[PDB]
Amino acid sequence: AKSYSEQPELHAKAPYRSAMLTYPGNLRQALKDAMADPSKTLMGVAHGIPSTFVTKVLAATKPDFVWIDVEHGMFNRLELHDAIHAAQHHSEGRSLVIVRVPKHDEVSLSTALDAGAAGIVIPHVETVEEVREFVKEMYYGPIGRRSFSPWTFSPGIADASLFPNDPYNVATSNNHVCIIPQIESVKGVENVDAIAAMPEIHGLMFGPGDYMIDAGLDLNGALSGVPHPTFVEAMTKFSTAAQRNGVPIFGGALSVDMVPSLIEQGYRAIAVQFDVWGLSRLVHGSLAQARASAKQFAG
Amino acid sequence: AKSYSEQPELHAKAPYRSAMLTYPGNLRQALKDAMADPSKTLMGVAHGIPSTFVTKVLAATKPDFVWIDVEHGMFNRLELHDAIHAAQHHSEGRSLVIVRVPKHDEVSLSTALDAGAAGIVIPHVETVEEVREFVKEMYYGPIGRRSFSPWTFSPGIADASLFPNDPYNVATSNNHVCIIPQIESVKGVENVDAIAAMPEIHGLMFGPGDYMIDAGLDLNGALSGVPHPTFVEAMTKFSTAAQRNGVPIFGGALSVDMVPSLIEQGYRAIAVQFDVWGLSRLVHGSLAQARASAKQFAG
Amino acid sequence: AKSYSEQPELHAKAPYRSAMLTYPGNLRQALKDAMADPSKTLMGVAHGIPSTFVTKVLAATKPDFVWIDVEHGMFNRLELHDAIHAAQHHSEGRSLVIVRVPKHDEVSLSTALDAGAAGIVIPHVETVEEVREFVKEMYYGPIGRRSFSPWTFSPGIADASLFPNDPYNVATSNNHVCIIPQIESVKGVENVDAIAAMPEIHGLMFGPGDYMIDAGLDLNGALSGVPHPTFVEAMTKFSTAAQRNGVPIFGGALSVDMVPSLIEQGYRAIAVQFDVWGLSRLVHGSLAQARASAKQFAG
Amino acid sequence: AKSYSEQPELHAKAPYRSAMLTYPGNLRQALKDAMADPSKTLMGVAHGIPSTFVTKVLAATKPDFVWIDVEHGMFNRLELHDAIHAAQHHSEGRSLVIVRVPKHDEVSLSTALDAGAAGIVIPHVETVEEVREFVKEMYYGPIGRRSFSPWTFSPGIADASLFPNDPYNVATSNNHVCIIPQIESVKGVENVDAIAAMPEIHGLMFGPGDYMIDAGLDLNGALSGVPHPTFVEAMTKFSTAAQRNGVPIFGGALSVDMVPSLIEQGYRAIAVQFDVWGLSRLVHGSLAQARASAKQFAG
Amino acid sequence: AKSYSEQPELHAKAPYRSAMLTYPGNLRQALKDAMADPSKTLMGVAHGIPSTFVTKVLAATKPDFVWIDVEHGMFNRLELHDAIHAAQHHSEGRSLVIVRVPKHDEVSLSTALDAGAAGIVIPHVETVEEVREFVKEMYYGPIGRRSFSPWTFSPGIADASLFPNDPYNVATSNNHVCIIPQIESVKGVENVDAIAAMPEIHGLMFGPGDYMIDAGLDLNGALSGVPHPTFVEAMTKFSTAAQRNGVPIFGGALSVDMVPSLIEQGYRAIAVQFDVWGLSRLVHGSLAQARASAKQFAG
Amino acid sequence: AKSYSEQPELHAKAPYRSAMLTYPGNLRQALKDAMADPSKTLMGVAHGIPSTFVTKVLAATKPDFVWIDVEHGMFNRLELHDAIHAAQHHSEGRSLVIVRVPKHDEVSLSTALDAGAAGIVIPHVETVEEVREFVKEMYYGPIGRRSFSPWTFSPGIADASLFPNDPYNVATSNNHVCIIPQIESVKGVENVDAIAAMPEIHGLMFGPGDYMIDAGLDLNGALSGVPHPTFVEAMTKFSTAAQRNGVPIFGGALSVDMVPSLIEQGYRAIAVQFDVWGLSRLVHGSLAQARASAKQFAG
Ligand SMILES: [Mg+2]
Ligand SMILES: [Mg+2]
Ligand SMILES: [Mg+2]
Ligand SMILES: [Mg+2]
Ligand SMILES: [Mg+2]
Ligand SMILES: [Mg+2]
Repeated sequence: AKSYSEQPELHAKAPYRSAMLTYPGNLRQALKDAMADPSKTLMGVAHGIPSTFVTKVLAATKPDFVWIDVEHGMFNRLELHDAIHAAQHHSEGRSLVIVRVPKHDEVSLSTALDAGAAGIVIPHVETVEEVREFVKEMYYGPIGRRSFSPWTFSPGIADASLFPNDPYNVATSNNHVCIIPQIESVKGVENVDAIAAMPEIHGLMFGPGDYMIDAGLDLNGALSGVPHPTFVEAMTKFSTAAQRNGVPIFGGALSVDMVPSLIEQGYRAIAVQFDVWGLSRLVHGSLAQARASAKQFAG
Repeated sequence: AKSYSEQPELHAKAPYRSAMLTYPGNLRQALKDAMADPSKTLMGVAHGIPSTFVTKVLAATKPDFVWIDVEHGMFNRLELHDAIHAAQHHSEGRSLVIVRVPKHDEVSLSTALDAGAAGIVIPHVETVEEVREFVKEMYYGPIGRRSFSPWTFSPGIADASLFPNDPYNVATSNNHVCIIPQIESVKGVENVDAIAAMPEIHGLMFGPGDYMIDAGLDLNGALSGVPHPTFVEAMTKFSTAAQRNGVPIFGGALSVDMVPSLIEQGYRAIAVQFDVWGLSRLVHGSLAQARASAKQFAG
Repeated sequence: AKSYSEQPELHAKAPYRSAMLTYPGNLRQALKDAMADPSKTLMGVAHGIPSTFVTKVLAATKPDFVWIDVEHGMFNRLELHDAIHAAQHHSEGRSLVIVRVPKHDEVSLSTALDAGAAGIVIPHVETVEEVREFVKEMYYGPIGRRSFSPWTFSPGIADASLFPNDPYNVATSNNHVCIIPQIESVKGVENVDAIAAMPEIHGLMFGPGDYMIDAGLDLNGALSGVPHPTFVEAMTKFSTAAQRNGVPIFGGALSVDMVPSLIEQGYRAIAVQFDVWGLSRLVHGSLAQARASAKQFAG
Repeated sequence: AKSYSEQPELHAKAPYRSAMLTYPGNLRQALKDAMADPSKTLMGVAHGIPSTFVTKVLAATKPDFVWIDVEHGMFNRLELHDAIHAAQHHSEGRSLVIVRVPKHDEVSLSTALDAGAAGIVIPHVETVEEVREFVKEMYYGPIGRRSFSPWTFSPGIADASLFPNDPYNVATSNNHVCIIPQIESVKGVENVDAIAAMPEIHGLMFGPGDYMIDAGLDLNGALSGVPHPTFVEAMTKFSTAAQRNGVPIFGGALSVDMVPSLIEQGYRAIAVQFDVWGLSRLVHGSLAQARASAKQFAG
Repeated sequence: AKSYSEQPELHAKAPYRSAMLTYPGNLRQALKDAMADPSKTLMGVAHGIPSTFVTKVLAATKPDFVWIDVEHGMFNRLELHDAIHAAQHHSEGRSLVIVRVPKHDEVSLSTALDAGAAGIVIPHVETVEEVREFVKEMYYGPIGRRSFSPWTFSPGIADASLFPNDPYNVATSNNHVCIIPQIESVKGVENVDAIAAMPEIHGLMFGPGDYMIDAGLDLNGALSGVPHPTFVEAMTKFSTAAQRNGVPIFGGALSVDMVPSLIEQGYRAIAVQFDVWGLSRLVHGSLAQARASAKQFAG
Repeated sequence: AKSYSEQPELHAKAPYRSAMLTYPGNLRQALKDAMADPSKTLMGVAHGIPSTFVTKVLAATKPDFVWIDVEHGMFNRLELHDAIHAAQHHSEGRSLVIVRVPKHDEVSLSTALDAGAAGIVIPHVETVEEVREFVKEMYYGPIGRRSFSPWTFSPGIADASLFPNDPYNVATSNNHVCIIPQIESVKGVENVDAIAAMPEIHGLMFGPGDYMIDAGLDLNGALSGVPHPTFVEAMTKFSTAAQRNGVPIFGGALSVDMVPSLIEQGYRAIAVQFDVWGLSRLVHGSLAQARASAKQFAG
């Protein structure tokens, strides 16, 4: 009368999980659902601390996704695999996993996919050809030429799929996994109309920092506020291209109160906290407040 | 004209660091200084995530101390050693290290000391004898019988000390290192007057959670607020014992605005943030706010 | 019409899982249910390979339990914690975790419990006092004095329990966790009547190997088969003591066809495969058969 | 009269080991010997579990080779190095090491070679040019341009070689190491005659799974058994090409009783067990049998 | 009167350290200073043992630089990051870090730079184009297109720089970091005049071993001493090219007494000890001497 | 005509290795042989760097033993196990392993033994009772009550022994393993006659550093050389006790030229190099010499 199965209120709500949590959840559908109803915009967390223990703490807060950065995050291969597994298992399927991979590292990519990542963000995209190279490695034939791993499952033992006669989860992979090009250079912005129009993509992300450096704009240099006009134009071209092609934007929110504006701009997947900067600011701020409040005891 | 040495404003302020950051900073003096001037109460951070990368992020915020929990933190031996080194090196000596060790684990204790911990918190202390067993293992003769490690330094190469003719840093260790008993049981509270009076101790900490469980008090059970009277009496006996013997209290601040009251109560070392709970609450709260702000787009 | 939630046949059957998989499943009830209906005798796997990847492979086969050996298994602290989490999460709660700990290692014990182990096997038990020392460390007051860890959960975020007003999962821990003394010495057998009668225990295990060595019996020395009479008497005294006190026996099955006999003897938790020996024999046997079948091509 | 040296029956039979076990054994000769006498066909084990402890267990069963999969196995760099060392040292040279590397990862390749791998399997080979890129990186001049590592040996201390005046083991490497292209795509099969004819190769392997996906064939879709004709033709073209050029085939045996047929088909290196699937099936099968045998106790 | 700050003699002399030790020290200036005054030639140590503990021991000896070999050293990604941090922090900024990376591995390169490496050595350089590919990845725009990592610092908390209005340390990176092509092939030597003349480079290194193999010269084959004339000519062409273009040479000293000659030849960064070979020879030599001295006790 | 088996000069000389290198070599006999012929005094290396890669480098120099310090060396459990395996396997049985364990850590002890350590050094021994507690845990019945591990071998597959009908290697363990008390306190010296007379011990070691601290003697305080008389007396009492009871002394040689004198004093196992201090001094010395030789180029 009190077992877990008899207490529905305790059950996990994981609308997009696969039959097995070692496989990617359906980010493809999650994005389509957020486009249809923006109140369902995915709210997630950026994960750059190379610690599966941290992934577990993040997963327990039940974010819509955990965005793991392998381009700049110091994750070893096995640890990346374990972090992806931990995100999906410790959130019991509620947290989809998106991984930003190094632009030319095939091993990081296959590791992320084999472990269950539902989305791949490609940095520094400037051509449609660069994106198609990822399509080839990310999807099984007939879509691409992704290599099938034998170690991810066990025939007749651990091979469940949401799809019919899909013992190898090829359908799961080709139907759930998403590709998200990241535009973060002058050349990328100049060719964004073509990239945004690719039938193969499921999202678009901008890299303000790298863009500003490449554009020769003083990053964090708004004298009297107001971003540089060149940046404004770049973001306008980028966002309009995504919107016209029905592509949701992926991005981060410097402050959570920016969310409504981002949604109005077309963002449907927003990282609302970043583990490294978030923890740093939380601790630094608490220390500052504490010391300040102790000054009254001087003398 | 612009090297680091020529830019004093960039130099680290590490009032208590030892000659080498592989050795403990002077927590003994830091505590005495905070007692003399409570505006100098040490503000630190509790560290339970077993990741040296996290220690580095915490150390960069320059807390007065990093409190590493080995009683319940999943740190392996080498990783504990590396975390202690990282706390002191990445804060360039500004962050002293305090380690709460498992009550009967000699290896955790020697590892913490050999790596440079300046303070040891002993859990579940109930007798003066239990504390004296730690004195024996924590200090070199004539104070105790701590074993001298040969691998922590290199004779004539890396053996600097703040003390005269102290090539083995025996003086550094015996003069800088502190012992902090933690009172967290009914029997501990009943014998706190004796424990607080020990000439060997340098601080006292209370464990509210374990105490409440041991006392049969409903942890987190304040119907209309107001803590249980049995707990109030326990804290009064504990704090009065510490105060009368000139022993500073070590503790945590549930909310940073509690700091002034804690200082008034005799706390001179306060953990103002906890990595696990802090990160969890930060992310969970941001997610909640984000989703709430997206509801306006429903339909 | 095809999401996971809409495909009940794919849902995990985890009769004893807790509200959160970071907490122990109800082994206490599982054992009582197996005693009531022996067809429900728990069939599990012994895990001595210190690799969480292996734990994941074992968990995917959905054993009733994964028995992790820390007395002789080379698991580091963090890796033990991760293996316990992996067993429960990758089996989605179907696999309870039992850990045999080193007889005097408090850190191994607290690590196993804090990570979610539902059963603790104590090696070389010879006195009721030795068992009561484990009761003190394994259960929270009023039963024992186990220390409460703050890092295992997150207040108001990740603290679900199957029990009412149990935000700290103290009820979960004290109601789900089991103690299993292991009898494996001459003195242990001589005092088994007293050990078996302890109200605090939930199972009993025998250690044939250590017993035989201690008894001076030629381990693996059955000339014409037929175990030594001294061993037979020892097992009879052991099994009769367990049976008369209503204590289920925990043990291993050298060959799976021994299961019926073991159940008839009172075993209600049986390890039917061992990862190290199982993998070794599987590979060695396949190699032998392969080479033998190739001999026909000689010349 | 009883030391190891005085007990020849206990000595290791390692026909192809190098002077030092940190260097590759002579797989080149082992393959030639198996071609001359098929009863000597190499029987090995596939290793996909990223654990050196597992490598040690596998090595102790004395397989003719351990096939480590780095294309899909989650081995970190140092762990790959350690696994290769463990395979050769724990089998005392009896187990040669073959590594399937990611197709474009130079670091995985140099790590595998520097650690002592005697064979490299190249996945998804479709052109002779792709194979020649591996020849360049796998062999020292004059054969290729492989970079010489200084850290693998110690001049005048640990630099033994089976070859004369070969202090750097350049001869060992160029004479012992083998290249094995893996054909697993429609284009690969279409160009197999050319690949099989390369004077540089020492073996050929087929990838049925990837081939079937690429060919649009229902993997595991034999309605009434009988593989797809397109697959049969592909295997016939592949095997005939290998046979006509005197190239031994490398492959796996779904069941050990397939060995004779595989040898008749030209296989001279067969993986007769796979650690991940083998352990999974062993445990799952034992659990099933155990539970089934317990049903008689229901009620 | 005796704190660290009051004991200047104990302070670290780190002429080239950055504002934060997580950022590269100024190797660019160190090299220019050594060119101006060769008595300041950088004396460092080569590090091939994949252990951060070893890095710490090496850093404590205060070398002018620690040269980490990732081309052939078995460093995992996170461990490489930690070794670079340890070299700079445990030497308190006195030891600059130079990393030789695999020629085509972008992740090794970004990891080395993000962790604080001040110099990158590129192996097997044969064309100016190969070097310019590294310039693109090593420096931020306008010099290159290096991607900016968000996880290396914390805005407003840990972002100090020696340069004005340089919150992102872009100036630090572009002004401190050096590129050192390594010439170690016949084609490399044939094109050394062009490589040496590149305005983008800051040093040149020769690879005698790889060169000799590529040139078909008997490495370690000086019958009556005297290196092969082809090698002499190669080194002459190499050194003259470096000297005429004002490029300092980077190299190793087989024996420390070679230093004066190397400086006369234009070397300004010399690795005077190698951890693997150094430790090996030290131990092997001590063992030999010890056993030899014990022979007098025979009988 | 050139295989390894056909080149006896390349074969390993391992007089004391067991049938399997996962088991302890015969240190018991090695010590007896050194006592009979002191020219055979064991020359080994002390290993305090927690890196199995380092163990491999040390093992390749073929020391008579590798002395691993777990009392003060930061070895994790699995890493200790791997280091012990590496020492014996990479020296192909020539290097026996001695481990100094923490005085009260049962897990360190069982790990060291289960991995193959042939000798255990017990620190801070002061009573015969302390030594007998180790005898109980180190040897199987009838000698002690050491627990038998099932994971160290594989029945019928990997269970070879030098002894007859010893499938569990109980004879190997009880006949090869040695106990070495370490005397390093005033009380230890005062009771050395009794400790030295124990029939159970196989060696004796002194701890000069800890002794001097405990005795209140200025460690490294020989004004005009000449050790303190109290120390001289202590060493005389210690050495005479060992000699009269036929117990060989275990110790270290500050400089290799001390070996003859140590042998004359009764030492039969001498650590002639220490990895941490050895590497530190080698590098520091090379740096000093290099910089000194560069001074001539100043100006
Ligand atoms: Mg970017
Ligand atoms: Mg507590
Ligand atoms: Mg036992
Ligand atoms: Mg394939
Ligand atoms: Mg080279
Ligand atoms: Mg000592």
